[PDB]
Amino acid sequence: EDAELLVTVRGGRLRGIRLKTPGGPVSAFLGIPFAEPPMGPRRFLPPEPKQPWSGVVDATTFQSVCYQYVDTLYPGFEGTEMWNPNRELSEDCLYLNVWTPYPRPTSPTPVLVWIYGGGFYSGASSLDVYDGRFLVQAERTVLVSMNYRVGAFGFLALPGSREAPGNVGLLDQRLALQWVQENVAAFGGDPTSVTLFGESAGAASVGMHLLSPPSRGLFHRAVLQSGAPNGPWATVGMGEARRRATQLAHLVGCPPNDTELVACLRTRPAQVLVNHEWHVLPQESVFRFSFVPVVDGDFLSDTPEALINAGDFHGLQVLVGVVKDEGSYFLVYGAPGFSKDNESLISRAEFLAGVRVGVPQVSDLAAEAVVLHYTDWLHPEDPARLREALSDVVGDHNVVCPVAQLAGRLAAQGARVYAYVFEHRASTLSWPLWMGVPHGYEIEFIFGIPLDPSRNYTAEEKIFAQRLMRYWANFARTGDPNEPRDAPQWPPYTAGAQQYVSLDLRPLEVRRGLRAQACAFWNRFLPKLLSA
Amino acid sequence: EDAELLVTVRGGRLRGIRLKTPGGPVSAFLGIPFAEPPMGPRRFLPPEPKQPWSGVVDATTFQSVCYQYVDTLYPGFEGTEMWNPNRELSEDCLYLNVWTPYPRPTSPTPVLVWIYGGGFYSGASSLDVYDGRFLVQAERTVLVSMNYRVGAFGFLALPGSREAPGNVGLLDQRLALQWVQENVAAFGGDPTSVTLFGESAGAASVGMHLLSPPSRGLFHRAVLQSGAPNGPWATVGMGEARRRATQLAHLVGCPPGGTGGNDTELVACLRTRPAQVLVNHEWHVLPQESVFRFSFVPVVDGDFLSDTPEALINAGDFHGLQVLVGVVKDEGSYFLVYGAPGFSKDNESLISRAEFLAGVRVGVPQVSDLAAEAVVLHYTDWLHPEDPARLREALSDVVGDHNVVCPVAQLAGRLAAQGARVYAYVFEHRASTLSWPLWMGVPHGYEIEFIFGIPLDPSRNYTAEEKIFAQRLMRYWANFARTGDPNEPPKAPQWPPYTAGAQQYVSLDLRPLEVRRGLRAQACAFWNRFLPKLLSA
Ligand SMILES: *[C@@H]1O[C@H](CO[C@@H]2O[C@@H](C)[C@@H](O)[C@@H](O)[C@@H]2O)[C@@H](O[C@@H]2O[C@H](CO)[C@@H](O)[C@H](O)[C@H]2NC(C)=O)[C@H](O)[C@H]1NC(C)=O
Ligand SMILES: *[C@@H]1O[C@H](CO[C@@H]2O[C@@H](C)[C@@H](O)[C@@H](O)[C@@H]2O)[C@@H](O[C@@H]2O[C@H](CO)[C@@H](O)[C@H](O)[C@H]2NC(C)=O)[C@H](O)[C@H]1NC(C)=O
Ligand SMILES: Cc1cccc2c3c(ccc12)C1=C(C(=O)C3=O)[C@@H](C)CO1
Ligand SMILES: Cc1cccc2c3c(ccc12)C1=C(C(=O)C3=O)[C@@H](C)CO1
Ligand SMILES: *[C@@H]1O[C@H](CO)[C@@H](O)[C@H](O)[C@H]1NC(C)=O
Repeated sequence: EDAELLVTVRGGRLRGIRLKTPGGPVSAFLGIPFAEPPMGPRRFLPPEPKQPWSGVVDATTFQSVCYQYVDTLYPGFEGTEMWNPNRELSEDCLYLNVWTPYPRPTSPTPVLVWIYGGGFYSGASSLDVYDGRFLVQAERTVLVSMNYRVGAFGFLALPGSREAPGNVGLLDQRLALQWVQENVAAFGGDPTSVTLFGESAGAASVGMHLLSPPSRGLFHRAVLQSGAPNGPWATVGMGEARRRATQLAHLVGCPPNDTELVACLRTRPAQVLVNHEWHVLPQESVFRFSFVPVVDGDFLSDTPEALINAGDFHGLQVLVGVVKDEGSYFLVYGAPGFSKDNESLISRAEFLAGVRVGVPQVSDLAAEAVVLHYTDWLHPEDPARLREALSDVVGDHNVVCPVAQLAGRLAAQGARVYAYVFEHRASTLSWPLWMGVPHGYEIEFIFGIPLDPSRNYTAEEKIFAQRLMRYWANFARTGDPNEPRDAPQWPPYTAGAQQYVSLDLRPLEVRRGLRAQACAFWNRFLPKLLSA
Repeated sequence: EDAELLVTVRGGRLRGIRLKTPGGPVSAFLGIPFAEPPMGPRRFLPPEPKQPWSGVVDATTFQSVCYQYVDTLYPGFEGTEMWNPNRELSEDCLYLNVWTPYPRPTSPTPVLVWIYGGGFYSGASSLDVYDGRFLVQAERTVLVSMNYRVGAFGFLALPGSREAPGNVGLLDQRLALQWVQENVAAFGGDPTSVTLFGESAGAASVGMHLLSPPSRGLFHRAVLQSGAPNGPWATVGMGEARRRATQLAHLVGCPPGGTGGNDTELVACLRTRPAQVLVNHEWHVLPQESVFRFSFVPVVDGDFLSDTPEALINAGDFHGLQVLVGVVKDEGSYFLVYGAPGFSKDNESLISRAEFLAGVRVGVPQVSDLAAEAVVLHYTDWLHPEDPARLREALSDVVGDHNVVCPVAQLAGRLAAQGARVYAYVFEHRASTLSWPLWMGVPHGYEIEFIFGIPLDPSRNYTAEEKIFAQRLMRYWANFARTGDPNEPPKAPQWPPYTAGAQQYVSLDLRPLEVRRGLRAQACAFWNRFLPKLLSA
């Protein structure tokens, strides 16, 4: 028996597993229960803390994926399958994982806490691309990741109701953060040095914890990769959340009053709610998800935009960034003329129809403004430019401009902010060349996946992954990603100078402006238009 | 008596003068009466044709400048005084001018008819910069210019009234064009080949004649320099014109103890005021402090213009028409010193962000806060939002694009798509003699002297290159007048037609023609396609 793999936490005893990496071993505790199973009468309810157990929990393998939609766009294709559930689905899914150096650290080690993305409707901490073994070995941090409920199970809301208050997936995440406060020291982690990091909806989640006082006391620093709590897809108002929940109930034959509606929903098999969840959206769109965090005054006391404007962010350091081509991946899910299997050289008519798919639920006047700004009026009908332009529309509106607005406001209100654009397209990418560096494709580099010999990355890619892991861990340790002067240095982003760095195989290059002209449109003008 | 200097026109006999030009002699008939003097009871009324006379009228010097405002921004300064009246002011001003080769052409010669600009409130055919002698000598065309009423006298309108129906200054121009049809042959001119040209409000006027069927039959080609009839300053609606006329009447005491009332009585009272008294108040009836807005301009009242120029252009079939159109490099700069905060010809006008924002409201007057925010969005560099030189240039672009470039671009694109052959230019040479500061670039009005061949005047101190440049331009303009195509009937760089898709235009400067694409296409998409939709909602 190996004592390094036996840990006692508040609820009881656990047995972990020793993992190999090319750099040496790591200890892992996978599938640690942190809540009571949120099922039966507990579906839609806030998570309850896991009650203490006798005996030893086997923490040697990932637990179930929270019940969710499974993508079917391209069955068996690596680029989509890599995001799909890779363990069995269950509502019994509130488990978390801890990776630590081997042997266990005996002094307090900085903690990275990963929150997966997936539009709040999908994702799992067990995905291969989130394997924490390389970051932990290389950079000697403790890494924690949790599953949280998604889709209707995590975000269905009848606002005001006790039976389905909404935001329970964010409470699962908060409960995991509390568990980290109470137990991470037993693994060698320092609960006073916790850095949250997340991508996409995971990044939106990180932002929401920043903006919610009861979460804010549970961590110290934040990293938001390709996502922000102020993204137009990341929250829904109370009225529309009620509308969607009510429609879902109808679609699944409920009722046979909030209490009655929820009671009926609780009788339905999980897969039945999943089968209808896309259909409660108000229109056909890309980058919109039915069940997302609701602004109801509780978890979020106001919209993230308002909270961001009102906040004093002295004492916060935050690392934020985007990939080179944020919009491209979403276009194959509904923009007319798009496919991963051709060049997607669309026509002007397709472009104009695509603007309403990618900028859903705005007035005709707003759409015309989008078309004005994203048309090259010297080449209004050129298909390659139209393809790139619609990618820009979707990527700017949903990711780049919300991230830029968060970055500028936080910096202006006291935070120290570092910004990047990730510009390396992986040698192993399975999506077509036209998509460039798509959403999600920096993650495997941050997690050091190229170091895995069984995969096919180049030697240059391994060095690049090592560089990125070092920036991320430097940031978690000190609030500053920089290595000692040599360089160039990564300067802080500020509302005026707007400096960020390119992350690519080449050394850091400093640039100015996160699509400043386009983001002035989305961040400054378009809301005034929508308001009048 | 010299037979070359004697001509009989329908009204009677004329005597003209022989003018010397650096290239040789020209015949000039200056100050030919073409209407009855529009004064006393004829003030505000359409022009009446000139009654025939016995004996010989001496057409031997320019007649009076139509009564108008006189600029006082920079007293004595060449750059402003060159546009000010250079003959006595009078309401008795409806005379035109004919220049013809000496000896008179023996076969019918193409005619150019010049219409001056000046915002419909100013201008005169007598200004030195419109001297027709060089063009006639160099290119052997006949040149005609006319005075037309301006300000209140030409454009005060009480729509529906017979006593001040509006647009009478446009009717003055039209009567002159009819005179050309009836009489130009007596001077050796070909009435079947008349090309109108004009700059600024004169260019807007040309376009209004294009769009008004009774004028359209009086000429065959058109040139629009730095102006268009669809310009936002160029026309006013019936209600706003009535409001302006009524407020002007009120400011000078008409009617006594009241506002508005019976139109006959209102106008009768206005007709008793001294001309200068109307002039002293004409700027005060505008709805706000602005630049590039003028109180009394053509009114869209269903008569001269049956619909807005914008709509007439969109609806028109322009097959059979050739047009030449263009802009100078810095259309906006000249207007800024007339009211944009922080601007002066006497410093660098390096304005602050706050002055830029205030200037946007002065330069894009009478739009919603939302429309103004859209302008600020499109004209701010969000990487350099407070940089004074960029702000100075951006406000110049705002004013020039909104008032001149984008209206010309829209007219050019619509006419081309609807049948016309169109040629477009940007004029990019700053005159060696220009007296405005360097920051203003090539300002509004500063191509005219080259088109008229003014650098060929010895008493002026233009360079030899500039004389050669002037000769080139006169050649393009007269080629266009003769053939509907400015290109030379070889190994010379060719000027391609402008079309809605390719949007090709040429750069006019000392260097040879360079072909470029797009008349500020991104900016003009904003002004022409989007901003109107915004204003409607
Ligand atoms: C590029 O492909 C899209 C998507 O099409 C699918 O994938 C192709 C590789 C091929 O297998 C097609 O038959 C598939 O339909 C094409 O857009 C579609 O066009 C078809 C008609 O040809 C229409 O029935 C679908 O509804 C369209 N789908 C969408 C999402 O618009 C597009 O035409 C292709 N571009 C080309 C060929 O230039
Ligand atoms: C640039 O000049 C403008 C215009 O001012 C006039 O011209 C100057 C050259 C000088 O002769 C001034 O005395 C003239 O008033 C300046 O704008 C003005 O500022 C004064 C007070 O400083 C104010 O009373 C006027 O209203 C302003 N005029 C405007 C706003 O049109 C401007 O400040 C000058 N820029 C400098 C000096 O950097
Ligand atoms: C089934 C369905 C309907 C409408 C939109 C969908 C979408 C996805 C998957 C299934 C969808 C989908 C994305 C979308 O933007 C999207 O709109 C990406 C987040 C990848 O999976
Ligand atoms: C007296 C007065 C008030 C308001 C605006 C005026 C303006 C000019 C002259 C006098 C003005 C004036 C121009 C304007 O744009 C302008 O707004 C240019 C056309 C040159 O003369
Ligand atoms: C206006 O007053 C004059 C003054 O006599 C009169 O002749 C005219 O008919 C009046 N018109 C109207 C419409 O009242």
